[PDB]
Amino acid sequence: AMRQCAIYGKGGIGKSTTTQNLVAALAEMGKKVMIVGCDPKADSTRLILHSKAQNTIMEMAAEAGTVEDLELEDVLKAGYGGVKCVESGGPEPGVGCAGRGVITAINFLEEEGAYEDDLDFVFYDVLGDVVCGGFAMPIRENKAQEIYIVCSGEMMAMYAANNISKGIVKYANSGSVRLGGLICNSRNTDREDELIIALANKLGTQMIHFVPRDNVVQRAEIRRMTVIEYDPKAKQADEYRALARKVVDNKLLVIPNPITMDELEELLMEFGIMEVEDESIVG
Amino acid sequence: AMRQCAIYGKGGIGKSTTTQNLVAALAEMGKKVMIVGCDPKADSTRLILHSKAQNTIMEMAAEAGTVEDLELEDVLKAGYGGVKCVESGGPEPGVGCAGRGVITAINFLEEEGAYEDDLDFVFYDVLGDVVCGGFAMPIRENKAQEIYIVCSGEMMAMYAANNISKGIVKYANSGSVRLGGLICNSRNTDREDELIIALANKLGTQMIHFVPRDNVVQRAEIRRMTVIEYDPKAKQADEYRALARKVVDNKLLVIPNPITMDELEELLMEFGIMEVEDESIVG
Ligand SMILES: Nc1ncnc2c1ncn2[C@@H]1O[C@H](COP(=O)(O)OP(=O)(O)O)[C@@H](O)[C@H]1O
Ligand SMILES: Nc1ncnc2c1ncn2[C@@H]1O[C@H](COP(=O)(O)OP(=O)(O)O)[C@@H](O)[C@H]1O
Ligand SMILES: [Mg+2]
Ligand SMILES: [Mg+2]
Repeated sequence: AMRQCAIYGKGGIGKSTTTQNLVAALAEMGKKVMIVGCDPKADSTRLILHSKAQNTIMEMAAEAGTVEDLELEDVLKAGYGGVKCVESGGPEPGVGCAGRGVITAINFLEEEGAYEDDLDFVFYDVLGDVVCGGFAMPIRENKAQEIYIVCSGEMMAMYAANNISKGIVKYANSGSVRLGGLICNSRNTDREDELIIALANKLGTQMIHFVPRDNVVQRAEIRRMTVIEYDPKAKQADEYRALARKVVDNKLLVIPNPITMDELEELLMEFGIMEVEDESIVG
Repeated sequence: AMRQCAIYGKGGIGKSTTTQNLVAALAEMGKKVMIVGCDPKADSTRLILHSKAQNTIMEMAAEAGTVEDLELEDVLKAGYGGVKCVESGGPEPGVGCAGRGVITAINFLEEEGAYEDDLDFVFYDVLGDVVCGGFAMPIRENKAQEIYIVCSGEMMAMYAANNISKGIVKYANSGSVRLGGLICNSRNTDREDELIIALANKLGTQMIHFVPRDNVVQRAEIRRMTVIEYDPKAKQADEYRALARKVVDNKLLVIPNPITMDELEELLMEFGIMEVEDESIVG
């Protein structure tokens, strides 16, 4: 058995930091994991590979001739803890469809035997600002059974969580794609944990973890590492281990109940997210 | 003559707040303006209309039968300062292409005579996390000659600015689409103004204005108003008037020079954006 998981969320919310650190914690436990980058930014594997980024399937297929000229052992690279890494890539801005590379990448990995019996987890790191084309494919074509949405007390982050949830509902007649949880990636905003717990309850899921805002992330990433590798004794390393334990143990996988913009606005007004005038901890 | 402008930028960066306040300032001067919402969130006109939002062309076409059953006087509503407002809308998450509504909306407005001789400005408020489908259309089909990109010292915001700039370059053989400027929507981060000035210089443009982070925006928006209407004597009202004056007077419209991710990373490292540990003004 393997668990196919996808990390969705708006741009800049912390999908790649969260996914690579969660996966580093799973590898540290002895789990075998593959990360599939499904974001055109294509830096979803750099902290596992100690790299600038990784050459994408779209880029390499173009150099080799066709995608059928590529070998698995060429798009798939191992880094920290033997975690296997691949990047979809996508077309340059203003050309075709930004998500087209995800379709090509996932089909290539399936055909070429990437999904080896002894993988415990696969994580897709997926752009979530639009739910269409290749970005919808993991949900529409039943590739990721467990969706975890990284969000914050930001209206845009919660709107994106609600939109991804609407996509999961749309495809619930087919396949087994479910919402597994919200991950609150802290803005250092007051009552933000309570806000995302409230949003998770309205959607019918849970807040699986509150990830603190910790500068050790910046210090680790300047050195192209996860916090797990950079400073395994950091408080933030234990935060990612807590997230990893709760993902491993999670059994709540639901068809979510998307909410209205009225409900989103009421949540923000309720937890005083818009009336606050400073961070919880200053500094 | 009329100036067709588009406001691009990543999700949550401040496109709709900035556009509606800039446009309110233009109306306050005596300019005739239309806002065209090109973001599926479809709340790009609510502060002009004193409204929850506005019913979208996609929604109304479906109720009327075809888009040819709609009349202009039905998708186009006037609010503060006689500013005319329309929302494209888009398909629900997981259905078709998130940008399809923008194509339908702009073609409808052109056919039905929305672009009246005495308009001074049109502003398209465009989702910028992906540069494809309807979101690329204002650039690909030469609808918005002046692109202004709202950004911040956030890597994701600067990456999005660079991607939009790559889209403008791609279509420079045709039409007259140009980069007009960066608008820095402040995160209250130290040396952020210097960072976006540096990015603008690398791209060959300018930072047309630094918009401060001011809670008066939240107080105005809870009352469904621009700061211009809510408190015309606010410091932030004068900030939007300054932006509006510089847009009116702007003559620098360039084919930008997109930069490498190495250059983006070097900018952030140079201005100490990643090593900072608190906001410029605490509180
Ligand atoms: N918990 C955190 N603490 C500190 N910085 C964080 C945290 N999570 C993410 N970041 C930073 O936020 C930025 C965006 O995160 P990233 O994972 O790249 O977002 P996404 O992949 O969703 O676009 C990066 O600079 C990253 O280091
Ligand atoms: N300069 C600012 N000062 C304070 N709050 C701001 C400012 N600019 C934007 N905001 C707030 O940030 C949020 C996102 O802005 P918005 O314009 O809706 O983003 P976008 O349209 O790019 O998704 C809103 O709550 C808005 O009030
Ligand atoms: Mg990422
Ligand atoms: Mg908006």
